[PDB]
Amino acid sequence: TYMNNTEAICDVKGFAPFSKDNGIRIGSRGHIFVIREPFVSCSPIECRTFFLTQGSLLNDKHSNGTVKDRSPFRTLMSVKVGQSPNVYQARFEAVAWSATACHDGKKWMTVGVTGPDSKAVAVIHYGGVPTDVINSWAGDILRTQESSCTCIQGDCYWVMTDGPANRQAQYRIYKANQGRIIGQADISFNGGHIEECSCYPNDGKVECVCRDNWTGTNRPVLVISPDLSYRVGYLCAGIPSDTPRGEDAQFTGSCTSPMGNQGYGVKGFGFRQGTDVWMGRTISRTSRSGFEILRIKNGWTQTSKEQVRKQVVVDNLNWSGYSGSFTLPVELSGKDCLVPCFWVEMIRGKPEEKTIWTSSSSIVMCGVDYEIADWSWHDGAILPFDIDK
Amino acid sequence: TYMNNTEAICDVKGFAPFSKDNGIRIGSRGHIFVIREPFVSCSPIECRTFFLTQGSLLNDKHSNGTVKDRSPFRTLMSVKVGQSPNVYQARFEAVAWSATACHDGKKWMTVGVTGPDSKAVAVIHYGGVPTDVINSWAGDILRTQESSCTCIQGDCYWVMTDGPANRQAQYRIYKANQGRIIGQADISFNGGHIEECSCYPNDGKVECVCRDNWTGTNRPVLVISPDLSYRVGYLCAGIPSDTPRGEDAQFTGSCTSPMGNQGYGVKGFGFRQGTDVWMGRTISRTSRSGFEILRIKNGWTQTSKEQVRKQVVVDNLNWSGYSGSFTLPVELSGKDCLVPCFWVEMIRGKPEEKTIWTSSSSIVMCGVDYEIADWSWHDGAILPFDIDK
Amino acid sequence: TYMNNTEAICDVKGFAPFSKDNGIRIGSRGHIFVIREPFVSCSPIECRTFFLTQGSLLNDKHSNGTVKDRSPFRTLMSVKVGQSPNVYQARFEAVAWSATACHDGKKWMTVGVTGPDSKAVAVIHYGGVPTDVINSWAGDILRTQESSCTCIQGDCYWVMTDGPANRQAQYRIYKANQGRIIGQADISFNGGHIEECSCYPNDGKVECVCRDNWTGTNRPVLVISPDLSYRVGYLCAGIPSDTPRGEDAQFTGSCTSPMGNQGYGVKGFGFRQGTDVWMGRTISRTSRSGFEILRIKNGWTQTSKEQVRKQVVVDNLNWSGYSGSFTLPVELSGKDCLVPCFWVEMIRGKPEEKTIWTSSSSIVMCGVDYEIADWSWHDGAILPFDIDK
Amino acid sequence: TYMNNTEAICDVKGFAPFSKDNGIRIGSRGHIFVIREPFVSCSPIECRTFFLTQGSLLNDKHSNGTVKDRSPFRTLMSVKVGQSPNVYQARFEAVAWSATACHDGKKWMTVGVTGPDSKAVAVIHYGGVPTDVINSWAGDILRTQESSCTCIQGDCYWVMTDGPANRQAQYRIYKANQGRIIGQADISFNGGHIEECSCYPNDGKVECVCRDNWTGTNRPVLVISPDLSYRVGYLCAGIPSDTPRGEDAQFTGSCTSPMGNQGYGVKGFGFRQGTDVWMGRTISRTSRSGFEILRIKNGWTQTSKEQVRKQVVVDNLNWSGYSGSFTLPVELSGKDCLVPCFWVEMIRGKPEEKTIWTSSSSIVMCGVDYEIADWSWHDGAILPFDIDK
Ligand SMILES: CCC(CC)O[C@@H]1CC(C(=O)O)=C[C@H](n2cc([C@H](O)CC)nn2)[C@H]1NC(C)=O
Ligand SMILES: CCC(CC)O[C@@H]1CC(C(=O)O)=C[C@H](n2cc([C@H](O)CC)nn2)[C@H]1NC(C)=O
Ligand SMILES: CCC(CC)O[C@@H]1CC(C(=O)O)=C[C@H](n2cc([C@H](O)CC)nn2)[C@H]1NC(C)=O
Ligand SMILES: CCC(CC)O[C@@H]1CC(C(=O)O)=C[C@H](n2cc([C@H](O)CC)nn2)[C@H]1NC(C)=O
Ligand SMILES: [Ca+2]
Ligand SMILES: [Ca+2]
Ligand SMILES: [Ca+2]
Ligand SMILES: [Ca+2]
Repeated sequence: TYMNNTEAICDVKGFAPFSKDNGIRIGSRGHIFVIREPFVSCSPIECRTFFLTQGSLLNDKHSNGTVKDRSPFRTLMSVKVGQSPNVYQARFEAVAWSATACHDGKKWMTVGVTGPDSKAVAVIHYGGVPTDVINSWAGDILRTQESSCTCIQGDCYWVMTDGPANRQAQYRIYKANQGRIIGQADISFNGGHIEECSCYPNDGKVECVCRDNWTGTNRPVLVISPDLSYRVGYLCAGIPSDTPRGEDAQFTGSCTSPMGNQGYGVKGFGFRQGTDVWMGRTISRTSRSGFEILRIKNGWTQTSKEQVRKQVVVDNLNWSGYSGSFTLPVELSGKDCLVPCFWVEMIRGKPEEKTIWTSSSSIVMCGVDYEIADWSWHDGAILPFDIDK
Repeated sequence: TYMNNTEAICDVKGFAPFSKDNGIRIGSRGHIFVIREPFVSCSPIECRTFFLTQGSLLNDKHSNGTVKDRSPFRTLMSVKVGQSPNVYQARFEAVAWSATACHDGKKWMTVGVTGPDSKAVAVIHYGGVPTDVINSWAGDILRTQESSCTCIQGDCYWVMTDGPANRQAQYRIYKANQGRIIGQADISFNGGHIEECSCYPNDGKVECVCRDNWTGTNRPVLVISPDLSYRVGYLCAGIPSDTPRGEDAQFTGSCTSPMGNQGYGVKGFGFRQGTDVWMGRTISRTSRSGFEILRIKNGWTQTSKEQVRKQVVVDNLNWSGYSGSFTLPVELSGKDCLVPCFWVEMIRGKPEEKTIWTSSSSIVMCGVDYEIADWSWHDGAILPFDIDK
Repeated sequence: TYMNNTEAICDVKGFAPFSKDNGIRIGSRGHIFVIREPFVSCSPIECRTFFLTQGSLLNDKHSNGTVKDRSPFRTLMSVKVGQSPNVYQARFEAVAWSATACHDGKKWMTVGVTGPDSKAVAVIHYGGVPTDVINSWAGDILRTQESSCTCIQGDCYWVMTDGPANRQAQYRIYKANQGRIIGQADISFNGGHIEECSCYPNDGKVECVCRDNWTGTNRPVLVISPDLSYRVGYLCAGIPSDTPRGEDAQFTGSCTSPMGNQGYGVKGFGFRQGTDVWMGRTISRTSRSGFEILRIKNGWTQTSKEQVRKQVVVDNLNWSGYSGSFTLPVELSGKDCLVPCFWVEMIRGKPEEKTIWTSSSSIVMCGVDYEIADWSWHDGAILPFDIDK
Repeated sequence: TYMNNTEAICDVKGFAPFSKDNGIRIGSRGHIFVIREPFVSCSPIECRTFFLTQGSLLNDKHSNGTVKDRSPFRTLMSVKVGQSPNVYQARFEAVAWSATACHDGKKWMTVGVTGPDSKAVAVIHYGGVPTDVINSWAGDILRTQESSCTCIQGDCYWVMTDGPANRQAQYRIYKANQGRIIGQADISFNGGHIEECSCYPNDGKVECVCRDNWTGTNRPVLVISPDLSYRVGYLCAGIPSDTPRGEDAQFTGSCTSPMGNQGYGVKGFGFRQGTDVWMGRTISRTSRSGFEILRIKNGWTQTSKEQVRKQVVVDNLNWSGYSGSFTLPVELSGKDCLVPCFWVEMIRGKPEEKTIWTSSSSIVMCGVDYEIADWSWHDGAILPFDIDK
């Protein structure tokens, strides 16, 4: 049975801890994949952490990170939410140096991108077998969300980028059913830049908060309808939620245009709350350290800088990184609405630390009806490791 | 289908060995969590050992126990009864430095407490997702049973303490259905102290035997009804079952009041037998070594010191620790009554031994209709470990 | 649904390799229990290897075999046929230094014996929980088969010995349903000795071939009916199948009496074939090395020494050990009859080899309708191991 | 329910990456079998990688490859497609130094060959138990496909060779149902040689592309009907697809006869496409390095050398090896036709590299309706390993 997922995103006053995998502490002696870009998506039965592996294990010579990013060994694999990315509980998903995955209520669909940069291929798995393919349409690093894709009433949606990472590129919305592409759309967005979207369903449409790696310190936003007609632009709020970014005082919002005039970015997320928004970000304006989440009144729809709530989850003494959005299927939460959840990736090692390797653990949070006290569920690993000698 | 659990606790003349995990012997070379406070609860299909992890493994540098107690890395996880707490068979449960868990017949409900001491949060998982929340109501280490909670006819009950650990604090009884709090109650108990309850169902009500960490060497007892009206007091028997405690000869029982005038405590348990009680305790009056279980005639209801039976399970040359209560669901035992079982935690390392680490293995016992000979199913590990060099 | 198991044992001309676990080769680097006395029994879905563990792993200091035989850490655990006895695929069964296990068609029943020698207890698990108990009735090492027990039409049978191991002792047949003892019987056998029976169903009765550790180099045999009325005696064949034993030429058979006048023994097995028998034995008359299986015409019923077939499975340059019987449930083989199978334990280390440890791997064979060539599927491990330095 | 598998093989313009196990990179620190000849076959639910183990692990002294090829320790085991051949996720299949396996829609059937070279036995497992047997009929290394066997409408087919490996031998086609041989056929092929077939269903018949290890650099081909009447010969195409082989320019095809006049070979595969063929091969004419797949128009039926497509999957700087064919069951792909897939084995170590050991990882590809860019999903392991010191 197909998951409806037409309900509205729940309105929430705070986020409770869902899980924490401690992969890297565990990785010190146990057998754990050196991973990167983990993310969470849910079936109507269990939620899973998906990730990308080098094929190498923590504390092993193959974790030498001279092994490139988009390498032929890179794969998408998965475990259950909370478990470390260990070999012995890992499920194979796809060959991928970039991925999205989501469940429609019947089976898991995953999309893994691999191949050469100039001519990459994106393979669609449905129920654990390839069912379809997308080739690079612009010849420049075909790539996708690295967070959950979105399924409504049996059709699954996601967003991909083919083009340069630091200037204008091209963007597309795909629609598959049972792992067959059944629709696509080009996205007009001259001046604007879209990378690594974080998406979720909301009122029978797909809402995304993405990454502008060209010029904007605000996050681009798009809203997709089942007919693949779309609206696109930026998160209106007069507060920047990208890294690097400038200061809140020296920032003017926009619903239409990049602002901030800064190059680089990071994957991040946001949830519509009526006309409010929960926007997450790192605490540092420049580095991937700390993580917090602000609620701005009328933020989804105006250049508001009115903060109604602020909750810290990783303190600014500790390393953060990527973060993304997903919902709890109604079939799991029991609510009549879609419970908004997010995960925060905590990167340890290169570039900031003196190890030959890089990986990340994770923490997962879900919307609750109460305020949650600030804390820091940070990574915990004690660097460097034996391998680093 | 909801588990009835309205039947009476079975009357039993002794306890048979259920399981023994040997986690720490196994941990010498294999990949085993450094754990603390394991406990057992049963679904209508299988019984599980739940525990709290540091995220670290035995014989690994991260088992350095300078890592605090209520740490952000602490999690509740679980395996099947008898299996060691190994990474590769472990199931993630919750973020927690204090936990309760129980099954209602349809799904597992778990409750994990985490956050800062002054403002802690307790997340309720149902079927593996957070479904609800309790915030600290007294701002002083919100915390709970560390043993099985109790489910009757679809609603699950448990007991939490917010307050100081060495004087008067506050105590509450919670009632959830499908992971939603649907009732709560404050517990009047001036002079009395309640920590870390061990509970089980009995005649359609919840009976607990808990820990007084303030002044009493007897165990506080409470009996909860589905309407959250309760009775509270102490185990009547004129014999003290806490550690530290005094001697049996120099002790006068009470059904209402702490006695013994000693500060510290330990988690322990007891089963009503009509008006008799099976009370467990450590063999040493002062240290967590050895473990035995006495049956006192009319002990639940009078200041009796009449010992009908005594059974040793861990000898006084070996380390014990915490212990708690659970029942076999009728659906597993086949009996028309609720078979009483308990687990005994065996702590190795700090404080009593020269290691940088602390963990525990476990042994599980269940009520039988016969007398069982005394023996010592003690831990077995040969300390210290490689890491300790 | 209960397994019928009333059909006759199949008549077979040879045995095909079922499985080989290679536990000890694997154990060299992987995480494998140091085990002893593995055996096989089948559900109507899969067959499993059960074993006894020290709780220790190969190549670990806890495999130091100064750790006694009937120790408090000893447990019965299980994996699927063919898999090594590894921690991460192991299922907990029972606390035991002696065990039997069998499946009735609905659930697994296991029986584990533990406790002190003078007053041992045997716990019956049904569907993974204790359901009943047998205490030592003669106060002298209560103990059992170490091979599959036998289930016919919903009731399961097995055989236990309480007494001395080198003279006259006592013997009993137990009958349980859904893990409740529902019948028992004492076995008159003055002069005769019964240890460690190997049993299987055959024409709606239970047939066993056991170990005489008192005086007989032939194997005692018993045949049990559902009403627990029995017949008992020895395997008639004029050929000795125990170790140590004498030579075939200097041996006179008996259907009633021990013969051979030699003390020690070993667990072994035999299958009735109409009036013929497949008897297994080690190749050496004195040591547990090599393993072969002879078919003697009219061997079950006369002092025949007529060998119709001989098949070698472990060559006499390699270590053998215990061996036992089990059948394939009709629901798995598809035959209209009960396919006879056996397993051979291959012991490595103490006493014959210079290691601080002892364990065993295994090979499993099943009756086929053809002759199978002789070969040697021996253990394979290269001794000693790192730990032995 | 039986899998139909009567549909035609899909016509495909290219192959997408299915999986990549990275076993050997992973094997550097984790617990991974030293394997050889992995292959893939699919149930109507999941696809699996089957392999042969020494019983030894990577980086362990038992991976010393002086341990012979057809050894008594050799076993067939299996994991899910994409997962490494790790101990802890491995399922036992059979005792085998040569194997085939396939699923009929109800259960897995496997065939493992073991025993002595002069008198080998092939055991048939159905649903995880032996159900039947084939003894060596020519007394010279009875052996089989090392790739998926083929099931149509409930009966499973495969091909075996008994004889010498470098001259004329004997060849047979077997037909089992539910693990019982129900038909067999001798194959007249004087002058021609058949080893290690790669097979798949196609239009309700079984098509194989095999290995001529006697004289032919082209691949022998056979087509089997459910009545075990067959046609046999060679892949017509005027292009050689074996290793070693000569050059394309100096080669004349044949539909009937070996050509190339070279001794040795390698396992490889081919798919009929109407009258076209997708033939795979190594890139080197002499060594097992690189892997590519050519589509030759009218190749199945004429001496065509017309290349319509060429796709590289392992570049000629990297080690390849064996390769074989399998299909996706309709129940998984959703197509109305049989999706052709293949796997390529990548051998590391002896003979070409300075290690004491030999194993292989793998990559899996499936027919898609598009052209896929060339890339190299090569092994990745960094040789030699710790053990090699
Ligand atoms: C290529 C466009 C950008 C996305 C804004 O590159 C990402 C920049 C980035 C970051 O830290 O912001 C990380 C992404 N990435 C992917 C990978 C490998 O595919 C898996 C570790 N490595 N780094 C990069 N993605 C890819 C497909 O290489
Ligand atoms: C805080 C009140 C008391 C309970 C009587 O503290 C326990 C005292 C205790 C004991 O040995 O009696 C142990 C409990 N504990 C929990 C923890 C961590 O949360 C998991 C290892 N460490 N110690 C302690 N509980 C918490 C929430 O820290
Ligand atoms: C006690 C009677 C005999 C059985 C003929 O002892 C067995 C003698 C024996 C042998 O090698 O023939 C082995 C059995 N055994 C059991 C055990 C432990 O319980 C598990 C390793 N060790 N050895 C022994 N059984 C027990 C309950 O200790
Ligand atoms: C015996 C006929 C040939 C097949 C063309 O031998 C294969 C030659 C070969 C190759 O590299 O082409 C490898 C096959 N093989 C099997 C094995 C062991 O059975 C498992 C590693 N080793 N090598 C060999 N097969 C067997 C049954 O030994
Ligand atoms: Ca940016
Ligand atoms: Ca106290
Ligand atoms: Ca004897
Ligand atoms: Ca050739």
